[PDB]
Amino acid sequence: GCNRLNKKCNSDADCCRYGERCISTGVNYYCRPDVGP
Repeated sequence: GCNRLNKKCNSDADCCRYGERCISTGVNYYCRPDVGP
């Protein structure tokens, strides 16, 4: 239950750490989906 995906994050802490995580989309870090469970 997390949906801050495709938003820019300063860190993992800006979004969920499970299901979401900050990956680099090139220039900036966005919260990208992780499979989670």
